[PDB]
Amino acid sequence: VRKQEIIKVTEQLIEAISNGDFESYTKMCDPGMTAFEPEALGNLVEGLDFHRFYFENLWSRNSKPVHTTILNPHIHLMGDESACIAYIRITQYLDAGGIPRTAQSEETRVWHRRDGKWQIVHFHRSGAPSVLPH
Amino acid sequence: VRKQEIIKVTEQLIEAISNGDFESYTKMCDPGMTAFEPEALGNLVEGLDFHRFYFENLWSRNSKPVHTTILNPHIHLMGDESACIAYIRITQYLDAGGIPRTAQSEETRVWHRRDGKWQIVHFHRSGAPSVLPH
Amino acid sequence: VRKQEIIKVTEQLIEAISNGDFESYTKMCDPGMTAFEPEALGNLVEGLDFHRFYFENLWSRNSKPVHTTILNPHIHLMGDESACIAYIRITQYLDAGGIPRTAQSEETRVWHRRDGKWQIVHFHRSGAPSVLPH
Amino acid sequence: VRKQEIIKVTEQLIEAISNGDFESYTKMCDPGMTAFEPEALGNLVEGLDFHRFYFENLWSRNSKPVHTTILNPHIHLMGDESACIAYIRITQYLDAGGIPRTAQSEETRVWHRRDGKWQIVHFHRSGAPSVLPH
Amino acid sequence: VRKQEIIKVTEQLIEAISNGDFESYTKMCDPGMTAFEPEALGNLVEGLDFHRFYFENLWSRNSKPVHTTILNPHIHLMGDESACIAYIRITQYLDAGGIPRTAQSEETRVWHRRDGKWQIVHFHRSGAPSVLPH
Amino acid sequence: VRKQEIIKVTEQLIEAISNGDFESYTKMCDPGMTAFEPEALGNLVEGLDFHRFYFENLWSRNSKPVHTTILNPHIHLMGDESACIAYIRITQYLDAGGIPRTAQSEETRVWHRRDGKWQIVHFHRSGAPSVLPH
Amino acid sequence: VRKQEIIKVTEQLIEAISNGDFESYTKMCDPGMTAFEPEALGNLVEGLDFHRFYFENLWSRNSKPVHTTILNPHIHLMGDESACIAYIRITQYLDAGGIPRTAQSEETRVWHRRDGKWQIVHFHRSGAPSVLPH
Amino acid sequence: VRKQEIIKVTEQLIEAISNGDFESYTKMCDPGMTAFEPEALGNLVEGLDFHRFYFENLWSRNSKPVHTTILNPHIHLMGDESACIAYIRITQYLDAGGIPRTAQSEETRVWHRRDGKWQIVHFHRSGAPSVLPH
Amino acid sequence: VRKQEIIKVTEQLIEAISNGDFESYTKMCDPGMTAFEPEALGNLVEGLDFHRFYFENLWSRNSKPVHTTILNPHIHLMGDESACIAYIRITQYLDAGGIPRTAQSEETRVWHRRDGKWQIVHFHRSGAPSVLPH
Amino acid sequence: VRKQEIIKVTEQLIEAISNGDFESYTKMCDPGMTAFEPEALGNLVEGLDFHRFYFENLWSRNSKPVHTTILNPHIHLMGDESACIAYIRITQYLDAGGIPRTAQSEETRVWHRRDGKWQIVHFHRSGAPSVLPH
Amino acid sequence: VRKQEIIKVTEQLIEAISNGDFESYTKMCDPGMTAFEPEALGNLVEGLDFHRFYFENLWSRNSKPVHTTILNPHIHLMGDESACIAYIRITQYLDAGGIPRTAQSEETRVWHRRDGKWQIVHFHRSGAPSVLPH
Amino acid sequence: VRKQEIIKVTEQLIEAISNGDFESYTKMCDPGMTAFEPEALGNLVEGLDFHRFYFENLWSRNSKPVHTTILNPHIHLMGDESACIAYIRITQYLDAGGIPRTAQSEETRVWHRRDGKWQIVHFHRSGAPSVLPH
Amino acid sequence: VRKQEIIKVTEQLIEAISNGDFESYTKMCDPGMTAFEPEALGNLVEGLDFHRFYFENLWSRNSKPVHTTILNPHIHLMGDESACIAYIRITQYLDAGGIPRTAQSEETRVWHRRDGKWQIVHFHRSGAPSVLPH
Amino acid sequence: VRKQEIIKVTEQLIEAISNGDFESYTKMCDPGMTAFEPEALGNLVEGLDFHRFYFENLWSRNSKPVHTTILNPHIHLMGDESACIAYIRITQYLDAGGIPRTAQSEETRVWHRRDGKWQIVHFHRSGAPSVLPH
Repeated sequence: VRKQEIIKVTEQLIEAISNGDFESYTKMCDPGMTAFEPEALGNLVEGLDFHRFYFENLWSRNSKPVHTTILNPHIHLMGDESACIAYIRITQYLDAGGIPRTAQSEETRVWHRRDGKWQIVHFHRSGAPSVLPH
Repeated sequence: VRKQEIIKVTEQLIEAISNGDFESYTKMCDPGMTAFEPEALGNLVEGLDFHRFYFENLWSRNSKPVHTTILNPHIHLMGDESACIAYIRITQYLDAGGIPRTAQSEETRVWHRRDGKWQIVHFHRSGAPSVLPH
Repeated sequence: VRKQEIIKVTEQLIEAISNGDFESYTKMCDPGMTAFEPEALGNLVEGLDFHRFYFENLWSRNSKPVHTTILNPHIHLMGDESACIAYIRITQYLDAGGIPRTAQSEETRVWHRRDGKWQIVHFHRSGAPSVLPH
Repeated sequence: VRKQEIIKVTEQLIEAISNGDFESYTKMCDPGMTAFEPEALGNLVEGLDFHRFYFENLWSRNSKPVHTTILNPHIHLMGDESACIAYIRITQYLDAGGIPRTAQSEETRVWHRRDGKWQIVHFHRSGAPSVLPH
Repeated sequence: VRKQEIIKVTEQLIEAISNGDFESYTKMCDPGMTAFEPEALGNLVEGLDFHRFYFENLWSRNSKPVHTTILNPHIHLMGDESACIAYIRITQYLDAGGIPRTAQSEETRVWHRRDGKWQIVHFHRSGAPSVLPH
Repeated sequence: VRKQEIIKVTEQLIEAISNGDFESYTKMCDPGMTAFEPEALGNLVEGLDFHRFYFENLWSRNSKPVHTTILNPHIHLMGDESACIAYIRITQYLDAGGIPRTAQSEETRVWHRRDGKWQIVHFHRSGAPSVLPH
Repeated sequence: VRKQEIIKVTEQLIEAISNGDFESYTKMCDPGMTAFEPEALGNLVEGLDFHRFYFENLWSRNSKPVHTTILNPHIHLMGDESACIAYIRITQYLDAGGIPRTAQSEETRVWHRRDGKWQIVHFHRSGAPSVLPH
Repeated sequence: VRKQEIIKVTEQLIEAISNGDFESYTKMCDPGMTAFEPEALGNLVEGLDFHRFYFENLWSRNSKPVHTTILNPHIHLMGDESACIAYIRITQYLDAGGIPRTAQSEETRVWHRRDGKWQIVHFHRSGAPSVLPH
Repeated sequence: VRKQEIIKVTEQLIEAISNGDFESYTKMCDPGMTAFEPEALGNLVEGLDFHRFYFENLWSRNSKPVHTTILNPHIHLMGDESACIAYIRITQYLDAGGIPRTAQSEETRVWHRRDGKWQIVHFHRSGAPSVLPH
Repeated sequence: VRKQEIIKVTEQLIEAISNGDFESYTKMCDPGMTAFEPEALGNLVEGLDFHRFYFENLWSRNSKPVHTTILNPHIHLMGDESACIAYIRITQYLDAGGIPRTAQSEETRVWHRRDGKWQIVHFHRSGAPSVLPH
Repeated sequence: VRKQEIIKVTEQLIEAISNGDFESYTKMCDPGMTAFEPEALGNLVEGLDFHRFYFENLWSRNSKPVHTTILNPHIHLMGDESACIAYIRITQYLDAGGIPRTAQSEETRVWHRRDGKWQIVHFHRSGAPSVLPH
Repeated sequence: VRKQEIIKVTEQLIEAISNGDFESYTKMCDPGMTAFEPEALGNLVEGLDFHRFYFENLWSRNSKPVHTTILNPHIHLMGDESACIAYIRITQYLDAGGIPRTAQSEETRVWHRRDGKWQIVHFHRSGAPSVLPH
Repeated sequence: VRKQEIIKVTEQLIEAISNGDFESYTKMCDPGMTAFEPEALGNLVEGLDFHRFYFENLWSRNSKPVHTTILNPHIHLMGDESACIAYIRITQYLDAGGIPRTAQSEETRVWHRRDGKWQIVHFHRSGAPSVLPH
Repeated sequence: VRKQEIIKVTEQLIEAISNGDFESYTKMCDPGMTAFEPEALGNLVEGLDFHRFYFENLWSRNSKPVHTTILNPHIHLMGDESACIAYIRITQYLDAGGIPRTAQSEETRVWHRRDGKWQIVHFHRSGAPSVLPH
């Protein structure tokens, strides 16, 4: 039972990023959230304003065909408040010539249930950048 | 107070890996532990036998000078059972010519307190491989 | 006799992919079907939605001249329910300049007769990508 | 229950190849077995004499440290006689300088139970060659 | 005397290919004819449908200036039914800029007299592709 | 029946070349035999003295492990006197470091039965040189 | 308390440069200010006229989207008159194709409180040039 | 007068580093000292243990000929407690072949007079690494 | 005296080729004439139809400025019927941009006086192709 | 009949060069003989002293295995005194590692019968240098 | 006092070159003036006509934004008639895309006071050419 | 005195070439004049028709700005009839983009006074081609 | 007369550097002497201690054959106290293999007669480094 | 008659250089002789001391096999005192591996008969350096 709720909230977050829905994304993140990812050049960023730039300059503007597969999700439940999920992410997208391409990333998300709502406190991404290559 | 215990157990684990102490490392890991790192080629590994190969073929054999700095540790406490730590790791080492070199990695470790003992349930590494370049 | 039916259903499937007929392709695949191929970046995919992207963005749209040769089909029959076919596939196609090109792949398909109908349960491709190079 | 027997016989075969035990390997293969793999240059080979060359010139001679991980095995059972297994294979080995390296392959094996004994009738490999790179 | 008839029928076939006359080419080939050539990627093709693609997409459409020289034809007569011819082929053609170019191939053709008519049963080409380079 | 004799005499010839047995090779060739192959630089050679150089400087001297596979032999019988065989040839050999390698060639041989004995009148090779690469 | 005023005046200066406000920048700099940065080719520049060129030819003209993050500011207070700040600077900007990019620099600023107003007496920059790459 | 004391203590520190005198270097640094330099990979380091590695593995061991020139020192005095110095540094050294080479760096040092003794609170280096290139 | 007639007829032939006068060129060549030159790819051509292609596709069409110098002609007279001439040829021409270029070739021509008229029986060219480079 | 004498004297000359027999070579050349070949850098040489250097520094010293094939000799007879021969030359030789190699050249020789003896008055070579590549 | 007059006349000359004022430049140069600079290809030029070409083809025509900094001028006074000045020159300019660039040169000027007027008798430039790179 | 006349006639000749005045150039050259220069590909040319091509296709057509400097002329007088001059030549010219460029050549001219008029009998050029590079 | 004394003292200085005679070099330099040269990386050095390193590590140790030519010395005399000399310098030397090499530099030296003795106050070098290349 | 004496004295000089006979070379040169050649880097040298370095470090020491051909000497006689010779020079030599090589240069020599003896007043060389390449 309880592992399916961590998959559900993770798929909802990946959908909100894909739509460019920064309002829904802001409800799902902790305000003190930290991140490691390729765009931050090896630094640990904190809060949502680093991410807001990609929403305002890509995700809110973009309307191209994109598809995401979550492969082999492994979930750790750590009492009733706390969870971790690790998965491989495959992205299919059309390039600047309109040709299909595939990208892979490795992703970790750490979730805490605050006031009865699940929120991300940390995430780590490796492999392909979130800004897709052309 | 409680954030210092997560720093302590993380430094003890980094020391056990550096010494090649697979017995102490086995006490600090959960048997169901998962990992993402450069040596696994983008796959999620599970359990300790993938790591045992680097202990038996490098860390247990090695006696060269190496130094580690943990930069900017950020810690999330998620109730009394559960914690996450994220940091930048700098490694100083001598190359095959005896010349000093520096490497950087980005690291996340997820800790759960099981039967009163802290253990790693998941980790994620990016940047430099653990097998240092020459 | 029975080896010719495995050749027949394999040629019908290659024709449905070539036409972009995702409805006919969906009748010939098991819903739990797995695949290895160049577009999946070394991962094992499951179900039909990874493939649906190439139907919707290429095969359903495409009208260029293409020809396929099946070379040296070897067939194993494993009782009355189960079969395997292995072959070399040659594809002739026109490039973006309108010049003829040739590509080669190596293909395995595993068939099970469910409710009296043959369906693919697994496939593996090597060599040329299915998205043809220009 | 029955999926564990396909994992067992697959691990026993990978062990016999790793030991250079061509006698045990010959008991586990069908005499009419076919294969696709990187060493055959894109051709379909048949019978055991192509493989005998790597046993006699490497596997029977070799004594270096090597470790294998089978990741995410997916199994199809197709009546009581017939089975297919698909997995990712990770190999850890020491290079010519004595440094640890990792390789990945994608593997399919098709099994038939003949006279009460499981035997391979076909296999397909992609990614890293079986002769490990240095 | 009899060697001149093998030269005659060989020059008539090279003319029919050059004109894009697939009807005349089909009269001169055996329906079971095999071939080795650069376009088949190192495979042995059988029958006429692999060749039909180059007639329909180039030879039937093309009207550029092209000239062919047969150099040093050597002929073996093997009773009254059977003959082999081996020669060097030089092709002069205009490139995409309208500049003259030269290409060389090495060619073997095996002829059998069936029902009083000479037909090709096998051919082998090396050197320049039949689709001329630009 | 009669196709097996063309396979037999072809395997005996490949064995005589592999042993460096120029006496047995001279019995199997016509004295007027012609050839196309990579070592002749695109020229048609005639008689046995071009080949004698590789017997005297390699095949008669060599004792390294080598294995040959004949893949997919296609045979044309052209009355009772005359035959043609076409096949793919795979060669496994050890390099100068003692590492296994694989090479591929495409081969045609034309046979005539003179005084009741089969002899080669022409041959054509493509792909890998007969002098194996290191 | 007092470290927050050094962060405030540093963020105000970074804002004035980003706006192209050379009048506000001139109020915040000492007239005898020195600098090390990538644009000065390894030389120590003095006064404001070297910087005036980038205001007049870029910052006063530019209206593209740009965002700045100050990471890990460390501050030394050296009596009541004098302060030093060191930080990592991340810049997000759109390239000439309109694609998001990230740059990193390392920055030191030395502040003196003259007539009750904080002013920069020296600065040093490393990493990315201030003129952003495209 | 007072600018000459900042030159004096800066030359004494450069001499202590050149000798490998970590005891004298430890007297001249603040225990909370921060640094930016090429060996730290773009990170801000704090305290003396990162630097101790180059003393123990190079400067304490080294006895080769080296010469240093300080070019164009500019000094800011900021009350009686606090000073900043900026200069270009030229290093002459013999390479691994015994040939003279030259390197350049740009350096800033921030000094505070604590308990009547001048100590470094921050430093920033650019250009050549401190570990000299060969 | 007699050496000047071999120079005369050689200059007349070079003029006829330069004009694209295939009728005059056909009067000066023997019908059985052989040639070695760069366009024939290392083969010996015979008769005039290989050369006719360059007359019909370049020399008859071309009207650009071209100049030829014959340097150091050496002549052998071999009785009253037979002569050989060897010379260096310099060609000045305008490229596709209208810029002057120079090319060099080495040329041999063998002349026989048949029915009182001098005709070329063989020629050999080296260096620059006759189709000038751009 | 008479064409066989031009082949004979040409094979005798190629043998004398291969042996390093400069005395026999001097009997077969005219003292006024001219040559074009790769070693003369595009110049026309005259007399025997340019060639004497390769006899004295290679051909007289050399004892390695070498074999020569004359392919497709074409001969022009020009009265009773004068002849020309043109052929392709294939050379088989062992390299510095002892591995067989092949080279090709194109050759013309002009012969005059002086005092009843055939002598070379001119020669022209193209393709491979006479000093064989390693 | 007297060093400021050498700075003044040097800045006036750099201004006259920047304006393309060849009349003012001619008043400031000796008619026998010599120069070393990158445009003269390592030669010593004499008089003003080599320089006149850059005035007439660039400096008199140019109207782009350019800025010059003189860094660290060192002056030698050698009696009342004679002076030398040495400095580093930084040039800021816009490229062909309108992007700011920086160049560095090293400059020496030798001045003599003739009839009460300072004039250049020699100059030497190194580093960046005077014709700025794009 | 007499050395100035050799400079005068040399400058007049360089002017006539620069103007494209082939009539004046023809008065200043001996009809038997020889030359070495980069355009002749290492050959010695004789007479004026090789040079006429550059007059007719460049110098007579050209109107771009060009300037020539003669550096360090050394003159040998060899009785009253004969002189030699050697100098370095610098050419300033505008490229195809309108940017100033510089070229260098080394030049020798040999003069003979025939019927009271100085004429060139030989010249030699090295370095830059006379056809200026773009 | 007076120009020969500037040549004399310049040749004596070049000799003292070539011998490694730092005592004689110190007598000929002003203690406040400045320099521009390739070894100083584009900086202006002052005094003799930068140069002392090349005396102590090369010139005092070296005994290889070296020869220097001064080409085209131009001298300006600026009253009775002051002189400037400009020349091209050619250096011939043996490389690490013992092969002759040539290098070129452009040099300026400024001389002042202090207390009746000529001394260098400034020098500038371009082209080849003083540390000769191998 | 008189042209043969210029060939004689030119061959004697080439022999004296080849022997390393600097005494004989000094008798044949004018003391004021000038030269252009590849070793002088595009400068005009004067007198014999530049050349003395190659005699003392190569020609006097060397004993390897070398051969020289003078091709196509053209001679101008300019009264009874003065002559010019121009020729192509071919050099055959053994490389560092003992393999024959060929080099080409273009050479001009200007001769004056002083006190009844011919002496070189100027020479110019192009193409291959005199120090032969390996």
